Amino acid sequence: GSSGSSGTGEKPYECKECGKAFSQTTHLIQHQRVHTGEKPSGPSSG
Ligand SMILES: [Zn+2]
Repeated sequence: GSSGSSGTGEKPYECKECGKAFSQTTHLIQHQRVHTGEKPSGPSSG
């Protein structure tokens, strides 16, 4: 009941920031780039 952690189908690689599954570990790491490279109004730090 509510166990999850089951890769019945979806790839074991999914972005935990937006929600995107990729069929390549390298793809997931690359996508993150979009998350770590934006101009957030009022850039204080980061
Ligand atoms: Zn993402």
